[PDB]
Amino acid sequence: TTALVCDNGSGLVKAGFAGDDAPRAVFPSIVGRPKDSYVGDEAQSKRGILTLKYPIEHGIITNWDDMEKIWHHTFYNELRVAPEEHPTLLTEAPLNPKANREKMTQIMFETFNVPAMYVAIQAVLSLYASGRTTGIVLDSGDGVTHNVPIYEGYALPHAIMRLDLAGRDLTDYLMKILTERGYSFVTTAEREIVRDIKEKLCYVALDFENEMATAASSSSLEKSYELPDGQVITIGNERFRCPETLFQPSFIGMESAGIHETTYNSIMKCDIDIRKDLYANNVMSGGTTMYPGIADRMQKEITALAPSTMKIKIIAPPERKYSVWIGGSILASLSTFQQMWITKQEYDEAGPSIVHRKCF
Ligand SMILES: CO[C@H]1CC2=CC(=O)O[C@@H]([C@H](C)[C@@H](OC)C[C@H](OC)/C=C/[C@H](C)[C@@H](O)C[C@@H](OC)/C=C/[C@H](C)[C@@H]([C@@H](C)[C@@H](OC)[C@@H](C)CCC(=O)[C@H](C)[C@@H](C/C=C/N(C)C=O)OC)OC(=O)/C=C\C=C(/C)C1)[C@H]2O
Ligand SMILES: Nc1ncnc2c1ncn2[C@@H]1O[C@H](COP(=O)(O)OP(=O)(O)OP(=O)(O)O)[C@@H](O)[C@H]1O
Ligand SMILES: [Ca+2]
Repeated sequence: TTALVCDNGSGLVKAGFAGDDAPRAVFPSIVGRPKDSYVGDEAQSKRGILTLKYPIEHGIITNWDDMEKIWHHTFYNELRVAPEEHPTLLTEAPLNPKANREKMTQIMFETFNVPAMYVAIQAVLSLYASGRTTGIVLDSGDGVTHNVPIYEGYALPHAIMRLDLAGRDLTDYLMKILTERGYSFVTTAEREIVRDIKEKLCYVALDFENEMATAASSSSLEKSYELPDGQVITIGNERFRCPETLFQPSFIGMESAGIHETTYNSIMKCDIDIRKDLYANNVMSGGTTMYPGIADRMQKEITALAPSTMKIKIIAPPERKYSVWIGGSILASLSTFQQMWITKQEYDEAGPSIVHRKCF
């Protein structure tokens, strides 16, 4: 019997079968109501005649009716499976409230009647996917960024840092700065286009000032992009100004430390004895870490903050868009994990609070 893995994200659901290389189903975490309801790709394409709901907000489920619709769509329409036949591994954000883990458990067992389930922390799975049980994860998605230090397989909750800046903020900022250049990116269709520009042409500069000076004095950094209707626009310093916001959040008026500083702060919250293990095992996870140049830049920035004798390694796997999912796939497949599933029987006897005893 094959386990399902469903990685529930603020922007995207990644779902598939444990053992697969990658999630079979990747679709927007959106529910539309005027059929009675629409989810994902279809909700997006039909958004004109629907009210859209975004039930996951900076990694936390906030609307359980809509989330039930997402999970229904995932099982029946995207994966074409009967939930009753499949143990299901779900993911959650670091520091997810206890009440949310219970609700997730109750819905899986009482609504979808799964035979077994488990809830795992997204950052922890990404670390596993990298081949490690010790390290510090920077997980940056569409809605939230976290730093999660993890030691011998378990997150250190008191050292976790949450930053409410992620990909959707970068897309919006790119819309703003392109509009400042003389283009017009304002509509919801235009947000989709700009997200595509972002994903194809943005990168992190090693030295922001130097890159701005190159863009000011030359066209060497410029790239062209054909809009749907064939109009060609040119992007120059916007390519690296957009992700620079990760390192300098005040560009969008956020009074927060950037991702190098949160990483450093998270390490410094940990026991001195393991700090060197964390510095040597910085793993990047999530779509918003996909920028070319980001690991080199992180290496530079962390080096400047850390002691001069410190060994620093930033690991940025090519598959890091899906490393949370991959981690869940390989966990659910593990022989030593089969005892860790919550069974339907255990739920039927103990109730939703079983999740606190068994998950983790
Ligand atoms: C087995 O298939 C792998 C991929 C792969 C595919 C392929 O086609 O080709 C094959 C290829 C031919 C290989 O064949 C086997 C050869 C390749 O040669 C270089 C080998 C690759 C390795 C897989 C390395 O990439 C990494 C490996 O190296 C030393 C690392 C292994 C570690 C030990 C594991 C663990 C991190 C991982 O085990 C599967 C996790 C899930 C362990 C989790 C635990 O032990 C936790 C602590 C406990 C308790 C739970 C705690 N929780 C939930 C806390 O929150 O779980 C029971 O980490 C892993 O296992 C990490 C990644 C595995 C992946 C992506 C799967 C191969 O490379
Ligand atoms: N190639 C890329 N370059 C830059 N950004 C990218 C790239 N690919 C995807 N992204 C961005 O990554 C985000 C989706 O990432 P991911 O699936 O990890 O987030 P999520 O799980 O939905 O959200 P969160 O983890 O914040 O809850 C989107 O903002 C998307 O535009
Ligand atoms: Ca995520």
